[PDB]
Amino acid sequence: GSSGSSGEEWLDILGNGLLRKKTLVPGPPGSSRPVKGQVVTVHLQTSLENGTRVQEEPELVFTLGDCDVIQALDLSVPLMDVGETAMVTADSKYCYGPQGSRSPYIPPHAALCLEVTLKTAVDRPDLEMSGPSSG
Repeated sequence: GSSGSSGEEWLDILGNGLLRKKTLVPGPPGSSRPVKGQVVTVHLQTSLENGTRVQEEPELVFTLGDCDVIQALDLSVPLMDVGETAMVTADSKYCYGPQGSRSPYIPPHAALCLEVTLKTAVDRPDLEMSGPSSG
C-alpha cells in the first residue's frame, strides 16, 4: 500500500536531483514560510564537498523573488519556515556555474554544501546606508 509522504532521503526541490534540501532543525508551530519579494535575512555558508569553506555570510540579506542570491538558496528560502535550519546541496551550476566564480573564486562543476537558516523576514531593509544604484 501507500502511507503518504515518502522522504527517505534528501528532498528534490527541482526533481532532477542536483539541487536538494535537508532540514537540519525544524521551526516552531507558529513560524511559517516567508513571501517572495521581501527582505529575507539568513545564514549561508559555502563549503567544498570535501570541507573547504569558501565563504561565510552571517548576515545574508536579499530580495526573495529576484534571484539576487544563489539558485540553491533563493529556491530554498521559500521552502523553509522562519526559524528552521535547512541545508542545500546543488551542483555548481546552481551554485556559481560551470564557469566558476571570481571572488570568492570557485571551480566549475564543483558541488558546494550550503547551509541556509531563515532567521527573520520583513519588508524593511537590514543594511542601512546601502542599496543598488543606476550605472
